[PDB]
Amino acid sequence: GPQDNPYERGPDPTEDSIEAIRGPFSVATERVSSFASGFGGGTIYYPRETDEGTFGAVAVAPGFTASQGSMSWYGERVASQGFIVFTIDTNTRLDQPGQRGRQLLAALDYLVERSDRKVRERLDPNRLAVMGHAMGGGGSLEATVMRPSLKASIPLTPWNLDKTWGQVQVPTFIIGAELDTIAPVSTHAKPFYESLPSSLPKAYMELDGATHFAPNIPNTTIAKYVISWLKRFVDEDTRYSQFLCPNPTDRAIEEYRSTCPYK
Ligand SMILES: CCOC(=O)CCC(=O)O
Ligand SMILES: [Zn+2]
Ligand SMILES: [Zn+2]
Ligand SMILES: [Zn+2]
Ligand SMILES: [Zn+2]
Repeated sequence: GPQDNPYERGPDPTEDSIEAIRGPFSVATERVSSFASGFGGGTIYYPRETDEGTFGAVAVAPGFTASQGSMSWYGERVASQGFIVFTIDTNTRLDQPGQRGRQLLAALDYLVERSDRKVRERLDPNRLAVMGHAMGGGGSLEATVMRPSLKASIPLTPWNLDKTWGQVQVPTFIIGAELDTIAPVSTHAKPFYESLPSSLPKAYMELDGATHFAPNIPNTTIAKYVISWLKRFVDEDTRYSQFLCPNPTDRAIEEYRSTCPYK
């Protein structure tokens, strides 16, 4: 309840509520032409309802390789659970994970500093997160080392040649795709997960039979645990602990690793 946590939003969850295509909040959008010079723009998704309090925010980065598939589906799916979601446009000029990390941070800076007042009136600037696909997932990792005050990080089929992440202090949930040949889990996702501190709240979820572009298509297994991770760490909402610990065992999941329980 709200008494023990002022950041709780929405009714008490179930497996069904985390799997829902839309949560309890209706969602509005705001296009942004540019959030920083050189970095391009994106789309902000925000809950319309203000009567439960302000919300944390997640910036969402795409990958590098050409694909008309996108990150847009995360926008309303996640925002409708009570979050501000800023999907960042593709940018072929940013060809390194560190650049995508800086892009993620610039997007968050914009949200906090000078986004439309409708968004800022709904925003808790102290509770921010990053998520990204592929090189953008590498960027999520990079962003957390650059900004350890972030509340959560979700690298989706992440790609990064830097394999060492022992300095990450932000709760990190890595999603891998079994059949990924672009960011293979054996040399990307798994070494990232294993290098994160043993005392970090962390998880690794691998999707059975999934290709590299699985995160670009609506996927309930991804969504339900992304939602649960953001709830648990951006909102400190322990009502969502039930879905994260003990480890998920959904049929769609190849393997799950975690540092449960999350104190
Ligand atoms: C979507 C795949 O593209 C990436 O973001 C990672 C792999 C690459 O940089 O070629
Ligand atoms: Zn409570
Ligand atoms: Zn490193
Ligand atoms: Zn499998
Ligand atoms: Zn369950």
